[PDB]
Amino acid sequence: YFQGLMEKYQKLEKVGEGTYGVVYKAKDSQGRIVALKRIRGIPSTAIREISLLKELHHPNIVSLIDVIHSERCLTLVFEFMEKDLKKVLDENKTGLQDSQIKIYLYQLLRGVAHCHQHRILHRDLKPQNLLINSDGALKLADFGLARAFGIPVRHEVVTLWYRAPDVLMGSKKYSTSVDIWSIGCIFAEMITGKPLFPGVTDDDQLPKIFSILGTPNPREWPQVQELPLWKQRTFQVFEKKPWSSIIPGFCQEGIDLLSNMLCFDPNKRISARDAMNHPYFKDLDPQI
Ligand SMILES: Nc1ncnc2c1ncn2[C@@H]1O[C@H](COP(=O)(O)OP(=O)(O)O)[C@@H](O)[C@H]1O
Ligand SMILES: [Mg+2]
Ligand SMILES: [Mg+2]
Repeated sequence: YFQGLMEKYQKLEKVGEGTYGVVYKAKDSQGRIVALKRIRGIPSTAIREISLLKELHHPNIVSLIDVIHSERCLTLVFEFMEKDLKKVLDENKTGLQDSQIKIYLYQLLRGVAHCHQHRILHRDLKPQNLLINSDGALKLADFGLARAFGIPVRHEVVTLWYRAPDVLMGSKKYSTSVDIWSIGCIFAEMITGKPLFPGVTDDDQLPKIFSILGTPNPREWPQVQELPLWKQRTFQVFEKKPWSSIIPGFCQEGIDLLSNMLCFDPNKRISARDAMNHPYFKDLDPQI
């Protein structure tokens, strides 16, 4: 049993795990099911997370309903979600059904557009941080690395598989573009069931991106040369693999949308809102 500011919660089964604690299923005194994310320098990270979550009230963003403070641990109380996208991809090793890719991508874009409109960047979008409930609603979660505009950035070993090439090259500037890259990586992962850029080491990351989309050309994107790592490193020059080989047989409008998400120049990359209005979503009800 745990006492919050809003209600009392009865601990049930462990429904997840994490770097600083365990996520459990839980029950309200009145019966309503919830999630308890237990958090063990670390209290500052949890405080940031709560403050950002309290600014983000949207159907496509995991709802924070309460906080339990204990000398030992900070417990976040969320609406319950049955699964996550990593778990969904594990059951579909060769990709998802086309209608589902379309549903999940639209909701992922809508949640991110809400973030961006509220001047917050997620910065850690990946299938395990994309929660899916018992009704198929996709919601953003884990705002642990989120960045509010104008607030300075303040370390855990995480995957660089969804990180934008300019960020991996040392860019530190605030850009909504960093999230759209991750969305592109996720979009491609939902098509094949496999990660688009799974570099073997943190060092292999940029050569892995470049091996698929080509090595960026400074005449096309002049600002590459201005980036820190581009100055202190030499990269093997690659030609872009055709989309016909990356995502074989996927619809033309989906390939066009993906290509606008995965372009190197952050100033040319499609925004979350413009991507929602792309011909690829023509048939989809926006009121989902
Ligand atoms: N609202 C929720 N409902 C159910 N399970 C959840 C919920 N939030 C998180 N989880 C589960 O536990 C993991 C929680 O870790 P997360 O929220 O991403 O924190 P972290 O990765 O920082 O430790 C998730 O990836 C998921 O498997
Ligand atoms: Mg996480
Ligand atoms: Mg965390």
